[PDB]
Amino acid sequence: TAIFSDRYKGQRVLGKGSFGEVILCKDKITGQECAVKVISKRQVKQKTDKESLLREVQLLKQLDHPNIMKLYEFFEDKGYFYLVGEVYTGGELFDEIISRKRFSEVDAARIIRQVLSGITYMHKNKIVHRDLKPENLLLESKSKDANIRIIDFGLSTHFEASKKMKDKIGTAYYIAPEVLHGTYDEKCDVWSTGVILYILLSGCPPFNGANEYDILKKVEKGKYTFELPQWKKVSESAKDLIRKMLTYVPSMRISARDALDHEWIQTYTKDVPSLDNAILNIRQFQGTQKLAQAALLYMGSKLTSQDETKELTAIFHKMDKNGDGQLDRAELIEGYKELMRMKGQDASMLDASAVEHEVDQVLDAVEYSEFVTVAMDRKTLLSRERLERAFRMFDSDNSGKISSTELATIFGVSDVDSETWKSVLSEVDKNNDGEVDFDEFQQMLLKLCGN
Ligand SMILES: CC(C)(C)n1nc(Sc2cccc(Cl)c2)c2c(N)ncnc21
Repeated sequence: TAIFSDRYKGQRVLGKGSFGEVILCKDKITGQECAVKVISKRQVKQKTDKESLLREVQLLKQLDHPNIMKLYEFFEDKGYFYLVGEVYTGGELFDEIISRKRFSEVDAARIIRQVLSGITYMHKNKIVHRDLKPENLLLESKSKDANIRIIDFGLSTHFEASKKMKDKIGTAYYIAPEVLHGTYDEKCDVWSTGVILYILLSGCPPFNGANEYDILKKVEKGKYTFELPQWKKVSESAKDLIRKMLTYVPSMRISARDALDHEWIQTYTKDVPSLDNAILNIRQFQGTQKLAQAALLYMGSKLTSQDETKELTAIFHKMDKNGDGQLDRAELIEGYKELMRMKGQDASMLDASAVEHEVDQVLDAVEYSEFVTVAMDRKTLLSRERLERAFRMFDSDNSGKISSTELATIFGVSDVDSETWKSVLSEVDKNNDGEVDFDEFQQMLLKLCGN
């Protein structure tokens, strides 16, 4: 048994992924930068025993492929699992596709050839992804010709999926029908890739709906069509591959290996017009998915900040002996560390030295009542500006407003009941204009999480 904090130190928060938060860490001797996924044992349950998890981790470390994330180390303590691996800076595949001006079948074929090359390799080693989606397709670096890296391969076998809607955004579109009923094998990853290929060439999911349960209903039935006008500009071989990848019965569905030898992958990687209607639809889709996620994370961060404000105020009130409302530096460190000992250690706060630094950063700006307000506003600082940034990206015409039809789509992806947000809208919008600005939209989210 080795300790994580003795080998690695936290540098900055990279983001939130499946089963936990991702941190940019650095080796205290060699100085090698690494991405670390911190899985909380309280929030995430184990689907397998300790000996099964250690055997797969050991295998996953020895595996190597240019389109699969490299895992380096694994650590464990009383309340956490630390998966240490290679860090990628190119960002998510779909976030890059919306920034580029043109996109065609040659670009889509080059993307899916890499995804299949990685999936084929991991299938030969008896490892299944299960939760493959665009969010799990990161680009290795900030370049035009950057390789794709599939992340979280094999973690679904050992960790239970979250039931919280903030952790289930954009999952129902790509999940295979057999995974919903229980009997599934490695062919579920081909379906998930088939769905991604369908969106790359049209910009609309094949199985869609006004809410999570409606999307799963269409997926379970397994029916889709190429009746949208944008499919006329796409080739017949691209559609044939999608037909074979989105076959309902997994035994009849094409394998990852045979999908590489398909005429479409062989012809478009070894005329081709730009798919302009597809890029505009991927841009709208990505913006809608990111605003829905930012809304749920904003509502979540606000709720945790209220709980932590009252808990941190109760800790400092007990420590205040004379009752003057003031405390020393060393006292404030003991109280802030006590919050992590009671309400679970923070992802950014890797050790006691990280807490001492965070307390000093609050004291530079900032009376313990004033210290709580600043310390807790810095926790939400990322989620508040991410919501505003996501609202500005969603509002592509820069009108400053979001229509009622757009709210229904946003709240639909966030799985907020139709009658609940329409009732909350009436509490702020009393003139019924059928549209809201950012402040009004933020006020709706605050009312939805008890404010
Ligand atoms: C985009 C996001 C912040 C979510 N992210 N996700 C990953 S997944 C990962 C990161 C660390 C450990 C394991 Cl098991 C998987 C990851 C990584 N490698 N490098 C940079 N960022 C990463």
